[PDB]
Amino acid sequence: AWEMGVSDPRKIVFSAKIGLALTIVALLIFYQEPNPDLSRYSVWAILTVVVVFEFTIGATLSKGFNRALGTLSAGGLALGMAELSTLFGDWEEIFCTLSIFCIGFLATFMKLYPSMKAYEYGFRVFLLTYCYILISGFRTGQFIEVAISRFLLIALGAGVSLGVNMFIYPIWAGEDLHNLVVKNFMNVATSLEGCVNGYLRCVYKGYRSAVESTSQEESLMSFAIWEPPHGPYKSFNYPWKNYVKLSGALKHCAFTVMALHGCILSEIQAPEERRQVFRQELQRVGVEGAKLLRELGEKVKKMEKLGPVDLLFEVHLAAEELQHKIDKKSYLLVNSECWEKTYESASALSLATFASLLIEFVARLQNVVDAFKELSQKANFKEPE
Amino acid sequence: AWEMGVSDPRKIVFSAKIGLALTIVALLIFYQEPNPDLSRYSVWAILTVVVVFEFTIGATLSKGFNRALGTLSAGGLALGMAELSTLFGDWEEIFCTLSIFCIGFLATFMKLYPSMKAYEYGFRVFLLTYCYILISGFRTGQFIEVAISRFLLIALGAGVSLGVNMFIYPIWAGEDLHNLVVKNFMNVATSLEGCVNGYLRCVYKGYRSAVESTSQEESLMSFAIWEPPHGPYKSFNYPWKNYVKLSGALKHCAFTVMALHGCILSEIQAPEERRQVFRQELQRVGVEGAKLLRELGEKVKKMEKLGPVDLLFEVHLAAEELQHKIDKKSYLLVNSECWEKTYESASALSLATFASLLIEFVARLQNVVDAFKELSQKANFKEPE
Ligand SMILES: CCCCCCCCCCCCCCCCCC(=O)OC[C@H](COP(=O)(O)O)OC(=O)CCCCCCCCCCCCCCCCC
Ligand SMILES: CCCCCCCCCCCCCCCCCC(=O)OC[C@H](COP(=O)(O)O)OC(=O)CCCCCCCCCCCCCCCCC
Repeated sequence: AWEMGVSDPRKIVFSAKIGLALTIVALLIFYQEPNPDLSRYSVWAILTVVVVFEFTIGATLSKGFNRALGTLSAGGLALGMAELSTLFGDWEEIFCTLSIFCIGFLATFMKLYPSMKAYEYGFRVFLLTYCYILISGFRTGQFIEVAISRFLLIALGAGVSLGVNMFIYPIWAGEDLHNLVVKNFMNVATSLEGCVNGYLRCVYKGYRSAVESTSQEESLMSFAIWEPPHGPYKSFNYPWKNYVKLSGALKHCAFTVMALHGCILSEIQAPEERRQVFRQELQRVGVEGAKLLRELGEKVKKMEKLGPVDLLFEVHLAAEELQHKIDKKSYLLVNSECWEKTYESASALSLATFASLLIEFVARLQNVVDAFKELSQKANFKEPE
Repeated sequence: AWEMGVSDPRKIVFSAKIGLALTIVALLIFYQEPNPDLSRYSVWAILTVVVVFEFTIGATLSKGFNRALGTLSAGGLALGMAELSTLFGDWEEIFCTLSIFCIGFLATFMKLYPSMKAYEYGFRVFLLTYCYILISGFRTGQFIEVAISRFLLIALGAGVSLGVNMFIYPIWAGEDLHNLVVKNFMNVATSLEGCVNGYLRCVYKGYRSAVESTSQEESLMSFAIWEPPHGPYKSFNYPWKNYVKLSGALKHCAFTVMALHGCILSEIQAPEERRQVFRQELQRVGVEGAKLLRELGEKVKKMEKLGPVDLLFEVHLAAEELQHKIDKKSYLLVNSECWEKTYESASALSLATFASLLIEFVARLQNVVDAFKELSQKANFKEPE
């Protein structure tokens, strides 16, 4: 509660913005000139604020659009069917009650398609609008006055919501993706260092977050394409997809780290005294990889191009040194006596897996640099100082 | 569309059941004795069917419970505050418009807690009920008639929804979890066989589904605890958690399978001519593991206890034979000349990783059998024939 508000102050301004919009609409409802029709249909404006106010501007824009589509299509269809119902003079209510079944069936069958799982809020508004207009106009045969009035109030509630959301400390969806990429770049480095230290001792959250947030990075990219130019990102078409490409290149590397963490939990493990022979090349490889990942993160955050010096030189030097050390001492990995128990053979052969995995991680590091260069070229990044 | 309906007929009965419930409520609204108050508040019953009809009975019960709690708490609070408002005779509307701000702030701050992410439908109904009751009773000063009437029509809509859902081909939430476990047991076997065949050639969906559905298996377990006894699962407290325990034991193996798939995508690979020397042992291990996983799946599906014969004898024997074959030919994994290029050394050392991973998979297979025995003991499984 209070501890969470003090930890993050971005969650105490959104609630007060919603309270302010609600108080404004309420003041306009209480302090208005009395009239017969408004009196009974005036609560339709304070209930739209509670249904259209979202955390970011892009979603607010993207979802309000779908809801409006659902509403206008349902209203037009309902009005057309209500007009057509007259022809069957003898059985008006039979046809009207036979149209609800066919529309509920079609609207429930079209929302179970696997590609429409994220759009159920647009099918619910369609069913609600269709039913309400048919069941609310049967008495007094008024179908063009029960919609034109009840739509202006919804428009006014959505206008107040959008104005308050957009002009009082806006929160943007491209600034949560630019930040998420930088956070993942540091989590992967922390996980790698923790894994190498845990293995050499006499790690989970980082790679789990960097391997499981692809959907967050696709929703934020589907919300950031609706927002107008602002701040440092001033261009009509911003290359938002290159951030997803860089994130995918980093997750491909993070799989190796997940496998190195799995190696620590394996039932079959190697004698520590044998691990302490290669104790000096794994920590150097880890330190160099973590430093490289943190330098890439820092460059991405400050939006600067890569300088001339090749950042992969020291890591490749440390990996070649690892390879040489493994080559000199390969007599500890196998047993030449049997050349032509099994638990001790597997325990011995378990160290080579860890070394080969570290080596593969290094061999993969290059794709992330290539993706970063592509991103820094598509978007005009500042020249390094 | 039609192809999906023909593929799965369970989605064509749910739609017709929602059409039947909607048509029943519509007929009961069209054909009733006219009265002043009902005429304007009678559409409140056809709109509850569209908001309370869910795929399973369990969820239907859980979500309706949480929605009723939100509605009743919001209504009681609104009525109490409306009563208290009188004291401030001079400024009634000021106090009423100043309570909306506070309630909106608290209801928006309590829904942003990380533990309440799955309950936003219960906070939206609370805010809507409070606002509607406060703003719809200011005129005429009627606060005990705007709720008692508008609640019996919601009770009638929910009663019709529950009767039609529960008595016309019900869909239960424990029969989708019992089926999901059996499907995962076969996907893991298919993935293992595909990976072992792909490596020796001159795999993804299975383990991805078996490693990413923990949330589906926890929501289905949070919906199955509300359902009454029925069919084969007849007991007051069914051991639904032992299915999740078995699923976790299988996912622990599926991690190793993911690592064996990762080995195929590695940049550094071994000459095929060297792999061909060990093909037979790897294929025997794969065949035996897949047969064991399919026998466990088949036993789980038919609810039968494990027989006397030990299922792991063959796999352990194929693994000891693998170990012996690796021991006889370890001179192909390293290079004794350098005892005291790096790409060829790494390519050579990459085969031992694959062999050690297969061995670890086998070493882990035991925990799944232990979990299965525990599950078959907690629930009364039939004696094997
Ligand atoms: C008993 C045990 C079971 C418990 C059951 C729990 C029940 C929980 C459910 C609670 C109530 C369920 C619904 C009740 C029936 C619905 C009718 C009702 O509540 O009356 C309210 C309301 C009152 O109508 P009146 O009293 O007849 O005047 O009727 C409505 O349904 C209209 C509400 C409209 C406000 C919704 C916001 C509009 C959305 C449009 C979005 C379009 C996009 C925005 C614009 C885009 C840019 C242009
Ligand atoms: C102490 C005792 C305590 C008693 C506790 C019970 C208290 C009394 C219970 C009643 C109080 C509950 C009040 C609110 C209940 C929550 C439900 C709610 O408020 O709303 C639900 C709901 C709105 O919120 P939603 O559920 O989120 O969608 O109501 C609706 O169905 C409205 C949906 C909007 C569409 C309706 C059709 C209007 C279309 C008009 C515009 C059409 C334009 C067409 C253009 C044609 C030309 C092209």
